[PDB]
Amino acid sequence: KVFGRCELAAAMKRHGLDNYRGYSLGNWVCAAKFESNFNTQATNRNTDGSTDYGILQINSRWWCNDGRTPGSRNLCNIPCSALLSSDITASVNCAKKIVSDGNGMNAWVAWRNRCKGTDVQAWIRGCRL
Ligand SMILES: [Cl-]
Repeated sequence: KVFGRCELAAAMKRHGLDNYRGYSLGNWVCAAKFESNFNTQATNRNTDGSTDYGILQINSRWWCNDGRTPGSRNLCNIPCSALLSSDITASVNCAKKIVSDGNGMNAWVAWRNRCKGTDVQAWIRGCRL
């Protein structure tokens, strides 16, 4: 599924991401835009052999099991394919674990390079929330 901007904002708000660990809703929408272009089915292979999955590009090296990243962890206790669903619940639940782990949203390279320090509230402007 390819989400619209306000559609995704409202879905993330319902799942408890607004102000989660101090990150306003606009941060999460901005990260999803530049990680996946709002597409739940996005996948990208990394040079180390791991793969990033879903709307928030969650990495198989640490967070999910895809059966092809030897010596990796599965900290969210989920198959990586669950992160490609049109239902974002699994991606949101796993993202909450990631952002709590010490480095905050810096875990997402696109957020660090394209959202951090910008007017992120623009990503939710005009949406009925
Ligand atoms: Cl980047």
